[PDB]
Amino acid sequence: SVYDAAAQLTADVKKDLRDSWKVIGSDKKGNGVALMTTLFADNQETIGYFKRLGNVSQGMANDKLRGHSITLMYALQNFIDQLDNPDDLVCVVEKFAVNHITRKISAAEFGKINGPIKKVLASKNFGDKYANAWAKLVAVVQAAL
Amino acid sequence: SVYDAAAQLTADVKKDLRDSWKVIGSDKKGNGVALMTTLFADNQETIGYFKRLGNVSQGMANDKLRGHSITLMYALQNFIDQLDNPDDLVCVVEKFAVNHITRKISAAEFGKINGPIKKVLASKNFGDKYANAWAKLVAVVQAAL
Ligand code: HEM
Ligand code: HEM
Repeated sequence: SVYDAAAQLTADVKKDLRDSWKVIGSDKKGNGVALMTTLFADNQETIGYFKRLGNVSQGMANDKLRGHSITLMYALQNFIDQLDNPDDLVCVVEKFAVNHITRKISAAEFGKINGPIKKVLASKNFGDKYANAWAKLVAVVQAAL
Repeated sequence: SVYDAAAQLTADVKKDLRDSWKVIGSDKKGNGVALMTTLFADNQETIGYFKRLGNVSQGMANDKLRGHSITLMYALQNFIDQLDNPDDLVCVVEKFAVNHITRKISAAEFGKINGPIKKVLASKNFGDKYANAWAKLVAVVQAAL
């Protein structure tokens, strides 16, 4: 249930999301590209979903991947801005869920982003506490898939 | 080229965009929904394209409509944040263009948003100079369609 998952975003979780986002969200291009390339490198079996982007091993040099990456960072921006209001967060979550459901992405496959998030956070000196906050957010999308 | 169109936006046009977005982009739910419902009122022929959103006449009450509208505002957020780097603006524009090409939305039909934008701007007392600036940004997307 997306509503019950949404309810798990307590005060403290909300705080850690915001605090960490101030750092990560400040370089959407660099951080968005790092997230995607870490996904591809650690979870080789997902690359086939992204045929439209072309040669993903090109990283920042691939225009489509750069376009994709920036845009994904605005989806995260979106979620962060909706934390005050659960009915609003849920509706945006459901919109992006649709984008993945049509590409045949399951909850389980969607959760493969947790690895890359924890890594990108760690590279910025945000630890397990923060990785765990982010898993709770990703879980809300999971509940929609 | 899109690059050409992007590259042409001047310091004055950029200033007008940023200034008006400071206001319009501060209420993404209210302003995005306003944009969409004005499109529907003025261009009833477009309603059919949005069948996934269900009964668009329900306004803010329609959760799918609200999610699409807030998300639309973040596409604009993205555009605005990329104005100083034509290379980055081009790659996000091309990403959004693909979303519309796939729904068979022509450059001319995309341009139907100018009306709703002019009205929303007007609502906050941004006049003709501001609507012309926004038509120039829209023209970047039309360059890709
Ligand atoms: C933090 C988690 C994620 C976010 C916020 C997110 C966000 C997005 C957004 C905004 C789009 C563009 C939607 C569209 O234009 O149709 C998208 C597309 C896509 N996503 Fe995700 N994504 C995430 C994780 C994942 C993961 C883990 C997978 C694969 C396991 C995945 C697979 C895809 C694919 C295949 C597409 C379409 C790419 C294309 O052909 O343009 N996403 N994602
Ligand atoms: C400022 C102008 C516009 C912006 C920034 C914008 C942005 C977006 C975004 C971000 C999406 C979601 C893409 C996806 O997830 O698949 C979308 C979808 C869509 N757009 Fe636009 N759009 C604009 C104008 C228009 C206009 C003028 C039309 C029609 C004449 C249109 C038709 C569509 C349709 C049919 C969809 C798919 C809706 C659905 O079934 O989910 N768009 N747009």
